[PDB]
Amino acid sequence: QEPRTLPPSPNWYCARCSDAVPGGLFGFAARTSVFLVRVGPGAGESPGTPPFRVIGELVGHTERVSGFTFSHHPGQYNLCATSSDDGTVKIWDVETKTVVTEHALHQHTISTLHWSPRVKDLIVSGDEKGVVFCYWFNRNDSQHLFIEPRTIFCLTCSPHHEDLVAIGYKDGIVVIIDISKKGEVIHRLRGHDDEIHSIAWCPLPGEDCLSIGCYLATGSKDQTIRIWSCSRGRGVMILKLPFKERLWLTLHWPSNQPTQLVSSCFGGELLQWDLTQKYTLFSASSEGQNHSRIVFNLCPLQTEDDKQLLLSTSMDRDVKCWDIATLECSWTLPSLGGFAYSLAFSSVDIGSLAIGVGDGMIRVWNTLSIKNNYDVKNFWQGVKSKVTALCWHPTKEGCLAFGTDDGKVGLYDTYSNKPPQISSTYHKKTVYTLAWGPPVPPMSLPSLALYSCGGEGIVLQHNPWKLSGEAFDINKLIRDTNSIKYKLPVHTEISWKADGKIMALGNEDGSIEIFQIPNLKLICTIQQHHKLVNTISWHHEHGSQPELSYLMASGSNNAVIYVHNLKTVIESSPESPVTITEPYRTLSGHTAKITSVAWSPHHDGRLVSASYDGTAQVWDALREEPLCNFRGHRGRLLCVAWSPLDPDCIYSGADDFCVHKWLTSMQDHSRPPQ
RNA sequence: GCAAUUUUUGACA
Repeated sequence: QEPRTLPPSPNWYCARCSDAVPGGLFGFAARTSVFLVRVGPGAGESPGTPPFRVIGELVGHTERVSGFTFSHHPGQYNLCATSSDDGTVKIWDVETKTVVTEHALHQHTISTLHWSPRVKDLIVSGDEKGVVFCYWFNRNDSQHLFIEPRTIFCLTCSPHHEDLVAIGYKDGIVVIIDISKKGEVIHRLRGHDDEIHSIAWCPLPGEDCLSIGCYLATGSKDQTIRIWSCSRGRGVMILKLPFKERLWLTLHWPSNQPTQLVSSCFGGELLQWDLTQKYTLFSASSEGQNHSRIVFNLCPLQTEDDKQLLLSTSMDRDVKCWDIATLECSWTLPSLGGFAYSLAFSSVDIGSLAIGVGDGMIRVWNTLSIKNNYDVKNFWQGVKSKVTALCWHPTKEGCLAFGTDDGKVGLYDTYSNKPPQISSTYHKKTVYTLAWGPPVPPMSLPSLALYSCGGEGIVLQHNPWKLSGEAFDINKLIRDTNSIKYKLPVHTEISWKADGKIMALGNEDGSIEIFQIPNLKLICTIQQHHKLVNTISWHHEHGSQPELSYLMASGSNNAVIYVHNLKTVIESSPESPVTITEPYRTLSGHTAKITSVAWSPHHDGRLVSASYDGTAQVWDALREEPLCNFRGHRGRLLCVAWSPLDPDCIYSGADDFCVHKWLTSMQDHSRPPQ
């Protein structure tokens, strides 16, 4: 099949931090980057599914990207410009994703910028003190214009007149300045009394094309849209938004229908206004396709097959694409508002992928959905903290355990409209891991108990049918059974052998302990890692030889991954615990902490590892062979999960707020960077 | 959708 990305959420409260060029390509500022989305036939997506894909990222700003604008000049649609709280304006080439050139002319926080629609190399930027810079990127010239001591919110160069720029301020002031006359103010458009969010020029020049020079429209926090006459410097029309509610009021003035005007509205609803008169709501016949929070940016995009689309960004973290002909939602791209901490596929709902995210919502992605490549449901009730751990029930459909950074353990019925059940017992620290296993005493004295491991070092056994009851610290059983007097290690990982007969605990000191049912008799201690154990995974039971099921891979804060073979020690069932000090296999190549390892269900002994070194490595573990290295994340990987359907496909999540679905066969590098 | 949120996580172990 083919790669796919859930990207970070578009940035909020910026008058222009997204834009699109024909064909086409959509770009949106998110965090300190711009993410690029191919839209239309060029996307190369599965037939019958929405034609778009996230394809690249502009990396280099060191603080929030506040502004983004493409060059709309034929022959240079690949050029674009950004502004950032790092104080720079960068010019980029999207083909190579590199900085062409840049400036640091602004002495105050940049508000926005706009590529001249008329002058091929002109980018105009404005800051929160009211200073405007003109920048001609080819001659490397610039001009400083300090118009008014006033906080710029938005700026839009005229599409008709190369010298005229409209500027909108936090206090509701709107001016038109002439950049050839040292930024002289040509018009003061008085009327708004609160933030200007958007300025759109009429796409036709002249003032003989409207039922009541050039016309322009301004949208404001004051809940009105004003249309102005650029000859008489006065208002000619006021539109009042229909029903302190949130509002970002942005505009798009369609070229093919200049008597119409598109705006955002309360709640992120989109409206098409008839200027010859009043408004039509987008997606009126299924209102639920609308955004559910304020919309910030609207960007038209005409595909190479001449479909006229409109992309919208929103506080609700969805990017939506609208068919302007029908006012219907063509597709929705979901996005992530924090680290992708955890990934888990359900064994009983094929392709159902749960994602634990730092923004306090669980995503469930129906990855195999035929209608939609990003069929994602969001669960927030009872979550409300970073989701650091997940584990689907092994047999119960829709039953999902989750754990949070604040120590909470919960149980979701994802097929339902119900809030989750919360365990009355919390960990003191982050929930690292959840696993289902057979109950142990006193609980065993439900087919499966829920086990949770917290950062404080305790593993708890929860009864999924009595979560408001007490959870049990398994150390009490471990001590009893094994006659342990000493100070218990701090547990940092738990992993059940597939047969439910053997539990492995990883510890902060690097040790791995092997315990047997029914009473957790200690049969083995593995002393191989020298640092905290993050991840343990037992090989599946459906490989070509029974021996494979005794294989256990593990990763610590050191870079070297080990495989151990527990067949001898388990089958011997010793009456006093053995120590293993030698690995069955060693997998060297990463250069930082290993956060997660997972065996392919499709192969004998094929492992993928996620690392702080910013890569996922695929190994033929039994031959200690590095196969391929995925380098698509820009940050520390936190989780990895094999596709349950495709031997070639792996999903990974990182602290770059991204989930990538990628193919082992498409990777150029065989090993991690050295 | 029917919540909240001007959000966007120093590093070790």
